[PDB]
Amino acid sequence: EAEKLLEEQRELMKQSRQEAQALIENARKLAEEQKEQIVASARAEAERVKETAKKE
Repeated sequence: EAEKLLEEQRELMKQSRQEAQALIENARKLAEEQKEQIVASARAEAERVKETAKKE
């Protein structure tokens, strides 16, 4: 039973380590996505100041 227990913690740990890498990869990708959005929103803003000044 002890031996079976050790092998079960080992398989679980492996699953955890694999999942952990999956989660980090998703986290950068989402992080990147959010940045893209922020950067895009800032560029909309640059257009907006330019138009208003032209108008003024």
